[PDB]
Amino acid sequence: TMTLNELLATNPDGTLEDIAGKYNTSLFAVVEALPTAQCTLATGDRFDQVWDTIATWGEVTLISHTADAILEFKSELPTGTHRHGYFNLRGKNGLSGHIRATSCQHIAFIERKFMGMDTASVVFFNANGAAMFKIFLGRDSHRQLLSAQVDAFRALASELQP
Amino acid sequence: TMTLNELLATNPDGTLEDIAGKYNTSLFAVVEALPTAQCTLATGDRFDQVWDTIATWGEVTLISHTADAILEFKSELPTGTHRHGYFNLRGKNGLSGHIRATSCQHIAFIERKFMGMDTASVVFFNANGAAMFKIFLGRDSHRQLLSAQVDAFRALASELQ
Repeated sequence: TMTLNELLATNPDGTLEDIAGKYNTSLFAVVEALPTAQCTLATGDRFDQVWDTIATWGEVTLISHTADAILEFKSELPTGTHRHGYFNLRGKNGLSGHIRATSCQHIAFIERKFMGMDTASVVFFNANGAAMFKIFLGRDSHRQLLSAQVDAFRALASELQP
Repeated sequence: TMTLNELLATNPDGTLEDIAGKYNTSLFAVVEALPTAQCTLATGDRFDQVWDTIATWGEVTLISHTADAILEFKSELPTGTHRHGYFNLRGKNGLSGHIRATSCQHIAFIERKFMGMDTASVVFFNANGAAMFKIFLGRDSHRQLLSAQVDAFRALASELQ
């Protein structure tokens, strides 16, 4: 039987969600098993540092991904303030909301191919190992990932490492 | 102490999610106990009619609401196409995605208050009674429910039931 670790090393290009299902485990379990060349993990405790930074990267795509609905929204990440246990967003581009402070337990910076194209995402996980939401970098006129975002993304991932 | 039904009768103005939490049940169970004056129910098979009707109301707020986060996307609803087991949305105003419309078993039209402020929403439910997503009506310069949408809201609800 092919192990989760062996499967991920073959670099599958489908959704990690389907791999989690194939192995009857959480999305975090799958991400935690990715080759380190494709993934850098951080604790949920760095949430504010991470969010504030991405909020300076220009337009990104925030996605809510569940079995019943995948919702995607392209815009500059709004900044926010904490109050009553929630991180409240103040958006001016169509994206707003409230993120529960104690919910994020893990953060992952993933660089992998999807449908044959290079992708870079920051995934926020709750205690159950499910993705609360994901943030994907945008592309340029060459259909390549925005170089300025890739550099900031890798820089942030790096400083979150010991 | 109060039962779910007793509480709902006093017209609470917090989130229905908080109430589902207190009574450790599903959001749908809570909506089912709402007074008919505040809630109109429909089945999942009315999904297309509802989505296409709302997609002509102008800007609305599509919301993903879970125990960990409330994400709100303001825009006019994009056009949806059924294909590969999903209702796929086209890119517009920044909102896109894929919805498992068939998984929708119930649709609720709720008119209630949240923190002294009137709200009108359309909730789409899972078989498990969870909200797949919600749609809240838009508001004026100084935040009033668009009467144009409220009128169309109440009309679509009655038309369905």
